[PDB]
Amino acid sequence: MIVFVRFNSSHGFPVEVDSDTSIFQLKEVVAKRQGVPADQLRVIFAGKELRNDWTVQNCDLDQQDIVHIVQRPWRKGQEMNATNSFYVYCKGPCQRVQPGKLRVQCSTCRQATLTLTQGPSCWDDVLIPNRMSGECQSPHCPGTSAEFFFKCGAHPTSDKETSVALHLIATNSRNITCITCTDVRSPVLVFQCNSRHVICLDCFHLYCVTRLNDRQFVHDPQLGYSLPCVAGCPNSLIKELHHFRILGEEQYNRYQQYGAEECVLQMGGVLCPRPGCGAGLLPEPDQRKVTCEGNGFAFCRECKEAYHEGECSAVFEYRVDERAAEQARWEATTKPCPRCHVPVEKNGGCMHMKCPQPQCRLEWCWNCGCEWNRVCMGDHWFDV
Ligand SMILES: [Cl-]
Ligand SMILES: [Zn+2]
Ligand SMILES: [Zn+2]
Ligand SMILES: [Zn+2]
Ligand SMILES: [Zn+2]
Ligand SMILES: [Zn+2]
Ligand SMILES: [Zn+2]
Ligand SMILES: [Zn+2]
Ligand SMILES: [Zn+2]
Repeated sequence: MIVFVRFNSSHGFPVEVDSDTSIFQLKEVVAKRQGVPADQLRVIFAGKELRNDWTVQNCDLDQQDIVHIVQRPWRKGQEMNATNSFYVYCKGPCQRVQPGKLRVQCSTCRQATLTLTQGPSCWDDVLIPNRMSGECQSPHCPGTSAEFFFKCGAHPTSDKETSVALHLIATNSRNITCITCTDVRSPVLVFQCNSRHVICLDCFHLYCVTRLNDRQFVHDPQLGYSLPCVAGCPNSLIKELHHFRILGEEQYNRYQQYGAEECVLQMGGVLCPRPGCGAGLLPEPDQRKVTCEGNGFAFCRECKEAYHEGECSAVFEYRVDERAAEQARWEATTKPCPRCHVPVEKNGGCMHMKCPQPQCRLEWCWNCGCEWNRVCMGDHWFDV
């Protein structure tokens, strides 16, 4: 039996397997072929992950079936009861999703001198430019508008060292199960669909890589190329395209070239079948021999394998769980003063609390129950 393996390419290379061949054995074959360790590979078939112990017969794999192989090690080590509200993509030295550090400055002079009228309570307050008001303490500054910025919280960063905020990603304090794997993971990406479907960062990676290989990225004229909710929900396309950077440097570079690759195929061209190389090749209208040479292997246009003569090789070329989708819905009193002991009422999502008593007037954090500081401000200014 022969199955096609899609590993960082739109074309699936043929691999010969038996009924008793396990997924781990298939991973081992592709591991030595690509020079990547087997414990880092993941087998995806029709949007579902195939486990190491399962055989070809168990998976119900037949002739000419296409399987995806994605390089991402599964990590169990995660924090469920994390205090952080924000997540950012650190483009060095982390090169992954990390808890964010929210900071404020004057939009005019760019100094940490702007005194806010009120603390932020939602994403709109920190994302929409010139939304929040205040007054700058710097001499002769007309600044009245707040400018919020996010940094990585996993290591020290300079005042200039900013990271892009990922507003779809959230800490799973609500213990919501993932739409694809049903596992309770943290953090989770929340799609902007009516149902607000929750997906773990592992599943989201598998979803994006397989759709890059299947070339099933939805095109929007006033946005570009993006993916909707895995459930196929209407009006759920990821607007903030910086969310595709979480896939890593290699996979995000593939996503960036997607637009240029689609233009070549639209004209009548072909792409390089070799993994890693996805060059937009434009050969002659009726030419079978195609070579990757705009500034390196010869291949057949029909079977997409190494160039040969005569006939092409005889062996030549999703629905979500209803209960899992229902369970994956993200949306579907008083605390005493740590010094005064008088109960204080919470107004909005803002964690910055102040005692209403005239003698105490203590500024404290709602969650931590300690005096208000830069750590609580950066880590969890508002509840999300
Ligand atoms: Cl976030
Ligand atoms: Zn970092
Ligand atoms: Zn200013
Ligand atoms: Zn998942
Ligand atoms: Zn959805
Ligand atoms: Zn090439
Ligand atoms: Zn051929
Ligand atoms: Zn008090
Ligand atoms: Zn706190």
